[PDB]
Amino acid sequence: MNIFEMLRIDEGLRLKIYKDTEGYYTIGIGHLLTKSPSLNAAKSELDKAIGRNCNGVITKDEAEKLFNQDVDAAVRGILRNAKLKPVYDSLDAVRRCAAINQVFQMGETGVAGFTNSLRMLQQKRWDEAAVNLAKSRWYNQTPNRAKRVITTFRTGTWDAYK
Ligand SMILES: O[C@H](CCCl)c1ccccc1
Repeated sequence: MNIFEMLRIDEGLRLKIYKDTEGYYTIGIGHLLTKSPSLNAAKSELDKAIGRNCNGVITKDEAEKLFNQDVDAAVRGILRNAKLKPVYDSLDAVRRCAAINQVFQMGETGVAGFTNSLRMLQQKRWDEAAVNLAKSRWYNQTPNRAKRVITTFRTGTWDAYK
C-alpha cells in the first residue's frame, strides 16, 4: 500500500463526468472540476485541465495524469501551510498518507476547524486524536471512508485498507 493505491480505493475511477459525494462535477480519480452547478462550466474546466476538447470523457492515462498532479498538489499544499507542515513533518510515513488523503478530500481550508485534532496528532495521542477526528461533518457525511482514514491515523498501519 501507498498513497496512490489508498486514494484509488477511496475515490474510485470513472472516465466520464460524474458528481462527487457533495454533488460537485468530478472526473477520473476524484479530480474535482468545479463547484458550479453548470455542466458546461465543468466541461470547460475539464478541457482546460486536459488540453483538448474532451466532451466530458477522458482516458485512463489522462485520469492517472490528473491524479499524479492532484496528489503532488495536496502534499505541496500541506508543506506551504504553517499550521499543517509541523504536524505532517512530525508523522511517520503511513500516517502522512492519512493526512494527504484527508487534504485531497477536504482541501486545506477544509481542515481549518481541526486545530484540536492537529495538536493531538503532534502529541502522538493516537486514540484521543481518533476520537476527536470523528466529531466532524467529515465523519458524519462520509463515515466509511473517514473510519478508514482515522484507523490509519490511530494505528500507523494499513489495516483499514487490506
Ligand atoms: O488529516 C489531518 C487533518 C487535520 Cl487534523 C492532517 C494532519 C496533519 C497534517 C495535515 C492534515
